[PDB]
Amino acid sequence: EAPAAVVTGAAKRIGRAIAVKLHQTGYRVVIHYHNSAEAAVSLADELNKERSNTAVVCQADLTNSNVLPASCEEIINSCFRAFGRCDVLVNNASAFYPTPLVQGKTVETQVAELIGTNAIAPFLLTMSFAQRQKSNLSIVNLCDAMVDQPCMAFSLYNMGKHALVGLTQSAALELAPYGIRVNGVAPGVSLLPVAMGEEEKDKWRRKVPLGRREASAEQIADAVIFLVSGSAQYITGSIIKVDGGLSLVHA
Amino acid sequence: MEAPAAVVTGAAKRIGRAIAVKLHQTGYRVVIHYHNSAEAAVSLADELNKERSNTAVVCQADLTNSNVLPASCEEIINSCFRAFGRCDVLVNNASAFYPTPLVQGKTVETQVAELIGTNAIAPFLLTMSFAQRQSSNLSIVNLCDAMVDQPCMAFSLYNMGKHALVGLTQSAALELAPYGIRVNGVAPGVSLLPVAMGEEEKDKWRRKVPLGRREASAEQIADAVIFLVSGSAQYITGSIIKVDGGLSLVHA
Amino acid sequence: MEAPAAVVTGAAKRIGRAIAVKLHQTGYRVVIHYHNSAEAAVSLADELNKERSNTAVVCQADLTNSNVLPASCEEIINSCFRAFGRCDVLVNNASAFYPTPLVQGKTVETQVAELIGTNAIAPFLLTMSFAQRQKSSNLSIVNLCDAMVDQPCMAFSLYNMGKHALVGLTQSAALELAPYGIRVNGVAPGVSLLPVAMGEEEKDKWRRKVPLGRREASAEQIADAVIFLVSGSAQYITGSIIKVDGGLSLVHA
Amino acid sequence: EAPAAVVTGAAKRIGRAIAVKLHQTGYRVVIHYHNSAEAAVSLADELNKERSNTAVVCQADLTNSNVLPASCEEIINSCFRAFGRCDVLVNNASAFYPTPLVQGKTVETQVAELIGTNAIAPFLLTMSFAQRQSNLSIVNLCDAMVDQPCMAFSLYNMGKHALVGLTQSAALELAPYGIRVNGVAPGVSLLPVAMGEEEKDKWRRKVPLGRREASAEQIADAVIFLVSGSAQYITGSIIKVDGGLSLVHA
Ligand SMILES: NC(=O)c1ccc[n+]([C@@H]2O[C@H](COP(=O)([O-])OP(=O)(O)OC[C@H]3O[C@@H](n4cnc5c(N)ncnc54)[C@H](OP(=O)(O)O)[C@@H]3O)[C@@H](O)[C@H]2O)c1
Ligand SMILES: NC(=O)c1ccc[n+]([C@@H]2O[C@H](COP(=O)([O-])OP(=O)(O)OC[C@H]3O[C@@H](n4cnc5c(N)ncnc54)[C@H](OP(=O)(O)O)[C@@H]3O)[C@@H](O)[C@H]2O)c1
Ligand SMILES: NC(=O)c1ccc[n+]([C@@H]2O[C@H](COP(=O)([O-])OP(=O)(O)OC[C@H]3O[C@@H](n4cnc5c(N)ncnc54)[C@H](OP(=O)(O)O)[C@@H]3O)[C@@H](O)[C@H]2O)c1
Ligand SMILES: NC(=O)c1ccc[n+]([C@@H]2O[C@H](COP(=O)([O-])OP(=O)(O)OC[C@H]3O[C@@H](n4cnc5c(N)ncnc54)[C@H](OP(=O)(O)O)[C@@H]3O)[C@@H](O)[C@H]2O)c1
Ligand SMILES: Nc1nc2ccc(SC(F)(F)F)cc2s1
Ligand SMILES: Nc1nc2ccc(SC(F)(F)F)cc2s1
Ligand SMILES: Nc1nc2ccc(SC(F)(F)F)cc2s1
Ligand SMILES: Nc1nc2ccc(SC(F)(F)F)cc2s1
Repeated sequence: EAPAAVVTGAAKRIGRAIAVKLHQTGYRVVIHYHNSAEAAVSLADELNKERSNTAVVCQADLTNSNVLPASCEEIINSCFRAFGRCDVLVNNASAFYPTPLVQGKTVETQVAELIGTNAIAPFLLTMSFAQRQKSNLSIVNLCDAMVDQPCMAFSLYNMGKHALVGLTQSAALELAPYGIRVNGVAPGVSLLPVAMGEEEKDKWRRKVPLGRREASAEQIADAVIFLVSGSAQYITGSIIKVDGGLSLVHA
Repeated sequence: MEAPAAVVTGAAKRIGRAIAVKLHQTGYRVVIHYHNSAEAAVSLADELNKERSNTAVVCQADLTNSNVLPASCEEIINSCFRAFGRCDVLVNNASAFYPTPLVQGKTVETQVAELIGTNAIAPFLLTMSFAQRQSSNLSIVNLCDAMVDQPCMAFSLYNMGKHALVGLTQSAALELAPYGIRVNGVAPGVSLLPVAMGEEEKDKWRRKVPLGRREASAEQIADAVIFLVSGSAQYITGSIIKVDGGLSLVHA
Repeated sequence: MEAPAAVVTGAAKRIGRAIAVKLHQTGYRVVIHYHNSAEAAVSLADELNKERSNTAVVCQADLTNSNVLPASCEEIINSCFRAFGRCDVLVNNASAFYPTPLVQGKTVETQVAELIGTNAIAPFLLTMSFAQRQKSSNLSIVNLCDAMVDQPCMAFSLYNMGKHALVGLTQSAALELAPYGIRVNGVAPGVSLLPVAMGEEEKDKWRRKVPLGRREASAEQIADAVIFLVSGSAQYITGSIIKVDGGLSLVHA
Repeated sequence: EAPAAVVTGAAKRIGRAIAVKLHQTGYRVVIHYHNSAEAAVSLADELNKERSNTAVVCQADLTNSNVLPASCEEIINSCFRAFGRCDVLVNNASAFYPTPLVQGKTVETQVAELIGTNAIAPFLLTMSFAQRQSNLSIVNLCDAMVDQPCMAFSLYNMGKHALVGLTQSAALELAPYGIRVNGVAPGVSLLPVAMGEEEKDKWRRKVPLGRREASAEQIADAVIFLVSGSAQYITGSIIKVDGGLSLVHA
């Protein structure tokens, strides 16, 4: 029987490339999405045309609130309802926008989005994933290779991604006895934000030593595929940078 | 109005009390923030005001994450400006610490609001308030944890909160540097052990520490805070000083 | 000449042997570098050449630091171009590992030459020789690092200095060689094959500390991360070190 | 009664500032130098004019070689001969120049100089300090930028990473003897004499806190803290003194 994976924020960009590649490797996939319902259903349709009954969608807002734990329970439950099993969780969904310390949404909305999506939802998904266990079980967290050299005015985003490093280590430690590995993939610059102009995109591109270009979504997905694979069966608590050398470049 | 002034969160007992005492001894006026420890906070302010009149005030606030945390953090900073006319130093010391197992009577969302609210979100909001309200020597010191990469079993949310606080330390150092506000951390290993911890378990930890097989005093933690706020650290920002007796170098 | 070629140092036994086997399985021709283990090196080359003729050679060299180490490292890279007409991958695996207490029959200058030469200087000189030779391709270097260098064994200062220096080489060489398309990465085992000396009970002390399975990594599990880093699946990865340590480095004292 | 300190490469720049501030704190000092004989004797004269019999100079080459161990033993012995004790070792001397991987010193000389001064000599000085043994400690001058290194400085960067390794390993091993071992990691402090003014300003503009390099005295302040009674539970720590430079992305 084919294993099953949940990918959060899988309708577009990097999470889509991860779900496509897990699907190409033989997984059945839950395509989680928040707002991108058309893109989500479309991808599931494509994957189901390739092999029948192998993809479902699941809608959830991963903002922090008193119902986030139930929404995280439901995402995991949807994998067991569809596939009877849940072998892999990829924490990919993320909010990303500036929160300047010196002066739009209220500050507690910014905290709920940037800490909720980037850190607390991964924690609750990890709890739900682990508790539902009755094989090569793992979790991969999408981290950020530049968290020690952050973008100016992104403190809450940075705080959430440092927290996700902490979860990666703490959950690896705690879930090792259950045979669940927990690792991360840390892109530098990959698919640039859609709102970004080409000129600004090129400023970032020119900083990358290996090829002066951003990672493709497939290149990020390749490292996720490695970490879920049997070739990573002794790896837990590791974060693999996939950044073309960007984090080595001084100011 | 010539003496500088400091806010210390969770200043009634243990490490925050030692910090407040040592800043006061260095010549600071101090705000002693407390949540539940009113009697101890006031007892410390009485002690400091006897030494030097009108140099210590108390400020009550809960630092749990909520819709009101922003107002509570604004009020802590405001209380320093009201009392003393200025606020030179913020010490983010208050902290919740307890296990949160992944495989399982506070709701999980309450555990979040305390372990992430109190240890990371409150420092972030206090930082925004402190910065907004600004030969000055302005700085923030965050109480971090030297064992963040080799954490205690079943302490995920606490670990998450202390990693978030490293992220705040670095991001705020970068962004506030133009304002001349330095932002640094002090990372204890084992210092005063939790009051709830058993004696045998305390000794198990002390035996691990390379440097003298004992925990740090609160005053040893405070000494690193005093260095970082001083004129001898005026080029230091974004730095976290471990004060752990070598504990974090010891393999399993 | 369509098959790529790889140099693996210290490849006669244990982890380097497993790396040379997996690279060969992947379609690489291999130079099996050895120092003292000639019989084991030759035996591996004969096994590999039985599988596919003319795909494995051995190369003997001492990688201790000295006046002649630069010429030795140049000769190891040259051996790969003479055997196979190309050198696509260098794996810096050879290593000396023994205690060097700070407080009290090798002299300390011999200890320095062996521990810093094998773990750090020889990798640097091999890296220089590999790059100088390179002026469809997927050129990369993988350095065998150590996941425990921040929580080191007592009295191993020179060993730990050499492995920290190797992290620095991995980063500096990644940045400097990225314009030539040469990626430079590391694999950091925690406990893998335990040193031949140790008795089952002492091996068992270390095994019991590993969260993931309470056992050491096989040599092949370490090799698997090397295979990933040299592969087309890692073509944007440079300057990275992959721990393969079962969670050991997360475990407090 | 006054404690004594060895500072390597103490004739000029940051090591000089460290020697001065230790002396101002009450220490007797060995001013180690290699080539800067006039500047070393001149500083010793200035310190002894302030307090007689409190400064000596000691000449040694800290390039790696089969005689480096004897030179490092001699530097520690010079402190005991002058002052009868040695409480503090500051590993400050350092070669710094590029060593490109792709192409008038031989590569074997560049390895001996950059790995010997930045790493091997500190190790042997540590061994000699420990063996010859109050608030004993060693401070290693590290580099805040070693994970974001200058292009073509691989051997320098290898030496400074090795010095982090030594700081940790010796802190662990010497803790039972009460010897603390810590580091201070400048970002940009006093820029190299040979560097042109235009390049100096390029580096200054990158520093978030003040858009200026650290003074030698600001670096020495962090050394004074780590040797002080206010750092008695600190060992294996490296303090960055870099004005935020290491936080700044490309
Ligand atoms: N892209 C890069 O250069 C880069 C660099 C470093 C790290 N990363 C990390 O790599 C991962 C993938 O990057 P990306 O560029 O593909 O991410 P992205 O496009 O910014 O976000 C991916 C998805 O996250 C989901 N999301 C956002 N807010 C949400 C909420 N409140 N609830 C539920 N879902 C939410 C969205 O789903 P809907 O569209 O369905 O609403 C969005 O499409 C992220 O974790 C990111 O931080 C990326
Ligand atoms: N003790 C150690 O060995 C050690 C080790 C590593 C790191 N640290 C760090 O060092 C710092 C000080 O440690 P410590 O042992 O002195 O801390 P602690 O005793 O656990 O807590 C300090 C104070 O924090 C306040 N606090 C807790 N929850 C709060 C909430 N919801 N709102 C407002 N205040 C709250 C409490 O004040 P009230 O009493 O007024 O309610 C408490 O007295 C902490 O940040 C800690 O994580 C300590
Ligand atoms: N095994 C582990 O648990 C572990 C843990 C952490 C890191 N690592 C790292 O992973 C790599 C492989 O580990 P391993 O256990 O397989 O290594 P190993 O057996 O200790 O050493 C590998 C080979 O290194 C060669 N070597 C030693 N000194 C040499 C010199 N002076 N000149 C030339 N070659 C020399 C020897 O070759 P000859 O036999 O031909 O003389 C030896 O067989 C090493 O870099 C090690 O530091 C291993
Ligand atoms: N300046 C900065 O911006 C900066 C930045 C990062 C880290 N650091 C570190 O901080 C420390 C002090 O910096 P600095 O700029 O003051 O250093 P420096 O001026 O470059 O060097 C200090 C002294 O080291 C001695 N030295 C060099 N080669 C030697 C050899 N073969 N044998 C013995 N001594 C030798 C020289 O002594 P003589 O003059 O007597 O020959 C030299 O004056 C160094 O460890 C450096 O790596 C400095
Ligand atoms: N959720 C998301 N996180 C990031 C982080 C960095 C980047 S690349 C950039 F914008 F240059 F920093 C894009 C995204 S989208
Ligand atoms: N708020 C607090 N945080 C910590 C972290 C560690 C410790 S020492 C211990 F408990 F051994 F890990 C005590 C406290 S109290
Ligand atoms: N060359 C070598 N390096 C190491 C490092 C660790 C280990 S595992 C051990 F010994 F438990 F630390 C074996 C070796 S063999
Ligand atoms: N021995 C020495 N090491 C360094 C490291 C950096 C610097 S600052 C510079 F050069 F901008 F990198 C000067 C020196 S002098």
